[PDB]
Amino acid sequence: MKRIFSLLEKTWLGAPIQFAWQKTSGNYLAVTGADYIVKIFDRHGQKRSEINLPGNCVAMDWDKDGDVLAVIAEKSSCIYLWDANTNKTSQLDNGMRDQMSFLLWSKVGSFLAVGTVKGNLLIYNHQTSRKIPVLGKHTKRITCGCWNAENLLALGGEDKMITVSNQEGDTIRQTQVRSEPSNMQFFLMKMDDRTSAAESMISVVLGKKTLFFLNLNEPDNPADLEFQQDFGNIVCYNWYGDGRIMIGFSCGHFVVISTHTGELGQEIFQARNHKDNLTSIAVSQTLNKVATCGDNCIKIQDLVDLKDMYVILNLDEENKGLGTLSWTDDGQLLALSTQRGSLHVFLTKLPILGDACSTRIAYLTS
Repeated sequence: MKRIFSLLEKTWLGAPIQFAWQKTSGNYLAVTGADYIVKIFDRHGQKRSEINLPGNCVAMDWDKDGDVLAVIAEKSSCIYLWDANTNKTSQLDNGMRDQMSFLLWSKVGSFLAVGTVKGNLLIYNHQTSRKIPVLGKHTKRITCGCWNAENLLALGGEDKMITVSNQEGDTIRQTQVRSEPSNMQFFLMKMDDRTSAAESMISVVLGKKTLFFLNLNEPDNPADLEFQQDFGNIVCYNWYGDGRIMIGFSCGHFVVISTHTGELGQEIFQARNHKDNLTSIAVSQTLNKVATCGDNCIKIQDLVDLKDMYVILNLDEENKGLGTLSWTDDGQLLALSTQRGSLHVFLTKLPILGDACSTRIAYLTS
């Protein structure tokens, strides 16, 4: 495994950078820093597009197609819609004019959910280009959210309350939680009956220390999980397998827990991959492997054998402080951000093209 290219901008230096790969294609990568400019690069390492912003950028995300990317900025009520097919940037006005904080896409449909600190919510239908405003979704700052296979929008406010609704904006379930929700994700439970194929129950991280499960089927029995205080604060968690959660901590310890009935929160295997700190964890189904970055080192291990050590990389001292690890939908490219504003792209997977005439051979390296 070899790194393809490193992105280092002087403006990005000294400040964290947020990056997002195009979904299902990985052709475009949008990276932002503290310069109010979001740059979209190709897989070659060269710039493809640039977006100017009037305020600090928040985050990026991509739909199933990946053609439509919304660029967002703080202290602004306009969304910069960028079309990858023509690489053209236009401005969309929501008309609600609030402290916009959160941007997300529907994981199946072309629905764009936008939320503000004031709690106002808007749903944008790209197929019909229709705007549906829903007011009073939350009474405090919205943290994050998730979408299911049936286009159900889940949201969680800093007032410690979670709203689950449909794509039409009608509130379906309202639940109270002990701490501030973070990292909401939809997923499908696998019981003995395969007739249920809809993602219904939501896993969230409260206070970066506890795990909470809210079930739409049984809202009267929420599930709570608590981890050891020695591990620290929850950085990020990923879903893989038939209901398996891999949770990373600030002390370099990862916990794998199954979600089968009667075994929720039961640890599978835990180890101290990073001696001091773990920065991020990325799980790839196509690679079927997990890459954990921390202490300026990246360890990629097979998901089948978590104890097996596949790829070890020791980063340079100039990359002190890492950000997040993100994998393209095909698992071909893995990108890592740094707290100082430097990005790295690694060729984790690549199609196997090769031939041989006599003893001479040729093979696809990058």
